[PDB]
Amino acid sequence: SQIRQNYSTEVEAAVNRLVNLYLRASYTYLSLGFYFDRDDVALEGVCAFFRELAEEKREGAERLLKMQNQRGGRALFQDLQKPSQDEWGTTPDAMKAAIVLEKSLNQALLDLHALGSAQADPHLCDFLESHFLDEEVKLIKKMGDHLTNIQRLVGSQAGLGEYLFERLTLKH
Amino acid sequence: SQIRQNYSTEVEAAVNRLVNLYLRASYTYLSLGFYFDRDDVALEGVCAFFRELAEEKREGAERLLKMQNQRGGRALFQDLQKPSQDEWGTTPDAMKAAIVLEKSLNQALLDLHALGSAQADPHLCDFLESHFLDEEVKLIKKMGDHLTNIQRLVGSQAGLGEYLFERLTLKH
Amino acid sequence: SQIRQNYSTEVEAAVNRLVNLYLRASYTYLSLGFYFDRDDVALEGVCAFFRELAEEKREGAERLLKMQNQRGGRALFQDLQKPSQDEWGTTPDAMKAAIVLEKSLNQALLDLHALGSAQADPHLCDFLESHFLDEEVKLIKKMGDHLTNIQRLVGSQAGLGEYLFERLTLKH
Amino acid sequence: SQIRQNYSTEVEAAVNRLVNLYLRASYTYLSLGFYFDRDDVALEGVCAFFRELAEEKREGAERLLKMQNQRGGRALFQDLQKPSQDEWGTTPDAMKAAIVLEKSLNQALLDLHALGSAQADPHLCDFLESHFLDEEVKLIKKMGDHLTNIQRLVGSQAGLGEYLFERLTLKH
Ligand SMILES: [Pd+2]
Ligand SMILES: [Pd+2]
Ligand SMILES: [Pd+2]
Ligand SMILES: [Pd+2]
Ligand SMILES: [Pd+2]
Ligand SMILES: [Pd+2]
Ligand SMILES: [Pd+2]
Ligand SMILES: [Pd+2]
Ligand SMILES: [Pd+2]
Ligand SMILES: [Pd+2]
Ligand SMILES: [Pd+2]
Ligand SMILES: [Pd+2]
Ligand SMILES: [Pd+2]
Ligand SMILES: [Pd+2]
Ligand SMILES: [Pd+2]
Ligand SMILES: [Pd+2]
Ligand SMILES: [Pd+2]
Ligand SMILES: [Pd+2]
Ligand SMILES: [Pd+2]
Ligand SMILES: [Pd+2]
Ligand SMILES: [Pd+2]
Ligand SMILES: [Pd+2]
Ligand SMILES: [Pd+2]
Ligand SMILES: [Pd+2]
Ligand SMILES: [Pd+2]
Ligand SMILES: [Pd+2]
Ligand SMILES: [Pd+2]
Ligand SMILES: [Pd+2]
Ligand SMILES: [Pd+2]
Ligand SMILES: [Pd+2]
Ligand SMILES: [Pd+2]
Ligand SMILES: [Pd+2]
Repeated sequence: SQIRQNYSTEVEAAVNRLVNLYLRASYTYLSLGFYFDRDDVALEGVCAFFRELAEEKREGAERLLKMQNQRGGRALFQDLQKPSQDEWGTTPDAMKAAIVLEKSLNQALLDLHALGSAQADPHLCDFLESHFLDEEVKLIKKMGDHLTNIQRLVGSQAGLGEYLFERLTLKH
Repeated sequence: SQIRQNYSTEVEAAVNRLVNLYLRASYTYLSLGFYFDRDDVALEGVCAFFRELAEEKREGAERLLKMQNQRGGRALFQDLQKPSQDEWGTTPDAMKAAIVLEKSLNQALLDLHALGSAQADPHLCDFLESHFLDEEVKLIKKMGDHLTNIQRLVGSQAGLGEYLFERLTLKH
Repeated sequence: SQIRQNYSTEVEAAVNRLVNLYLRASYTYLSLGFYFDRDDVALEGVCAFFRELAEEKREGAERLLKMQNQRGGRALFQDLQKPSQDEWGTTPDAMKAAIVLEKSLNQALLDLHALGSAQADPHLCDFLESHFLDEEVKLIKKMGDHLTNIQRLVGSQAGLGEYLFERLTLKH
Repeated sequence: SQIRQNYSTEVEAAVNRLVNLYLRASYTYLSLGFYFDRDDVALEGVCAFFRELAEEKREGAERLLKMQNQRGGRALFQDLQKPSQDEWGTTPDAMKAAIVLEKSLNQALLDLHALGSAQADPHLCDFLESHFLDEEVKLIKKMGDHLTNIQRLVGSQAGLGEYLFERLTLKH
C-alpha cells in the first residue's frame, strides 16, 4: 500500500544488500582504474577497462534501486567498505581480483533468485534473469578470456606481454 | 494435435478467464474515460489517460488470445460484466479504482504463473513474465505516483488541485 | 620521482580526504534522488535534480583523483559513510540538507586552498579555483534560489506548493 | 608609461630569462627529433614526438614575449646555449633527458610565480597558472607515463621493446 504486492520483507532486505554489493564493486573498479593511471604503472587501456566496469556496476545498483521503488519497497543504504587493496599489482593480478569480485556478485544474484523463487515472486525472478544474470555470465566470460590471454603473454616476458595486451586488446 | 504440446486444459481455462478479466478491465477504462469527458466533469487529460489504459488492456487480451492459438488451445469467450460504477467521482476516486483493478489483474497473472509452474509449463512462465508481469508492475507504480500526487493536491484545495493535476501531469 | 614536484604529503592527504567527501556527497544525492521516486513521495523533478547532483559530485571526485595522479601522488580510498538520513522529508527539508552538504564541500575546498597556498603550491590553487570553487558558488546560489522559491510556495499551501515547484521549476 | 602598471623590473628580467629557457628547451627538442631520424637510429615516432615538443616550447616562449609587450615590458634576448648532448642514446635515455628538462622549466615557472606573488602582481600569477603551470603538469605526466612504458619494454628485450613502443604508442 499503496502499490506493494507479492513483495516480501526478505526480498526487500536482500535487494538492499545487493545494492550495497554492486556499489562496493563499483568503488573497487574506481580504485582499480586510477591505480593503472599512476605514473609508475601507466597502462591507460587497463584504466579504461576498469572505469567502464565501475560505470556498469553503478548502473546495476541504480537498476536494482529503481526496481525496489517500482515494487513499493524502501531503499536503505549502508556504509560502503573501501576496496580490498590500495595497490593492485600487475594486469593479471587485477584481472584475477575482478573475476573474484564478479563471481561474488553472480553468487549474490543466484542467492536472491533462490529467495525470490522460495517467496513465489516470479516477477523478481524474471527481472534478475533478463537484466543481471545474463550480463554477469557474459562479463565473467570476457574476464576469463582476458586472464587467459594475459597469462599466456606474461609467461615469461612479463613487461613486454603486459604492454602488448594493453595496446592490442584493451586499447582496441 | 496437430500442434498442442505440454499445454494443460487447466492452463487453457485459466488463460480464457484471464482474457475475460483483461477485456473487463478494458471496458472499465472505457467507462472511466467517457465519464471524465462529461460536460459537468470536463477533465480531458483524465479521459485521455483512461482511454490509453482501455487500449492497453485490450492489447493484453489480444496477446493472450494469440498465445492461446499459438499453443493449440481454444479461445472461449464469456459475457463481459459491465463496470462496477456508472459514475466515478473525482480524479483520486478514479485513480483508486484503477489501482484496485490493476492489482486484481496482477494477482490473476501471479495465479496463472503459479498454475503454469505447477503444470511444468516453463514457456508460459516466460511468456507471462516478459509480456505481462513487468508491464503491470510499471503501470501500478505510475498509478501509485499519480494517486500520491493527486492526494497531495486535493488536500485541501480540491477543485484547484484537480485542474492543476490534469493540466500539468496528465496533459503533459 | 619519476614526476612528483612541489607536491607535499600534506596536500596529497588532503586531496584524498576531499575525494572521500565528494564521493560521500554523491552517495547522499543518490539516496535523496531515490527517496523522491518512492511511490508515496512521487516527485520526479526532485529525483532528477538530485540524480544530476550525484553525477556532478562523482565527476568532481574523479577530477581530483586524475589530478592526484597527474601530480605523482597516490590515491587512497577509505570507507564511504552512509548518508545522514534514510528519509528526507519534504522538498524544503531536502534542499536545506543539500545546501548544508555543499557548504561543507565548499569549506573543505577553501581549507585545501589555504593548505596549497601555505605549501607554496600555486598550481593546485589554480586547479581548485578554475575547476571547483566557481562551480560550488554557482551551485549553492541555485540551491539557495530553489529554497527561497519552495519556502515561498509551501507557506502555507504545502502540498500544492510542492507540486507546483516540481512541475514548473524542476521539470523545466 | 604609456601603459606599464604594477610590473616590476624584477619580473620583467625573470620573464626574459624564462623566454631564454623555453627557447633553449625548444632547441634541445629540435636536436632530439633529428637525432631519432638518423639512418642508424630510425625511430620516426620518436622524431615526431620531439618535433611537437620543440613547437610547444617555442609557442610558450612566444606567449611569454607577447605578455611582456602587453604589460609594457621590453623583450631582451640572450645567446641560446646549444643542447647538452649531440647524441641522445636510446628512447629511455631521451625520455629521461626530456623529463629533466621539463622539470627545470616547471621549477623556473614556480620561481617566477613566487616572484610575482612577492611583487603583488596577481595578474602575472593568473597568466602563469592558466597558460603554463597546467600544461607543464600534464606534459610531465605524459612523459613519466612514456618512460614507465619504455622501461617496462626494454627490460630486457631492448631492441624489440624500442620498436614496439615507437609503433604502438608514439606512432598512434
Ligand atoms: Pd506504498
Ligand atoms: Pd585513469
Ligand atoms: Pd586513465
Ligand atoms: Pd582511463
Ligand atoms: Pd520488477
Ligand atoms: Pd523462478
Ligand atoms: Pd528466474
Ligand atoms: Pd587506439
Ligand atoms: Pd490442433
Ligand atoms: Pd473523452
Ligand atoms: Pd476526451
Ligand atoms: Pd479523451
Ligand atoms: Pd507462448
Ligand atoms: Pd516458472
Ligand atoms: Pd516464470
Ligand atoms: Pd498541452
Ligand atoms: Pd612517481
Ligand atoms: Pd528516481
Ligand atoms: Pd526518478
Ligand atoms: Pd529521476
Ligand atoms: Pd594539476
Ligand atoms: Pd594561491
Ligand atoms: Pd588560488
Ligand atoms: Pd516536461
Ligand atoms: Pd611604454
Ligand atoms: Pd625527423
Ligand atoms: Pd622524422
Ligand atoms: Pd619527424
Ligand atoms: Pd598578462
Ligand atoms: Pd598569486
Ligand atoms: Pd597564482
Ligand atoms: Pd600509423
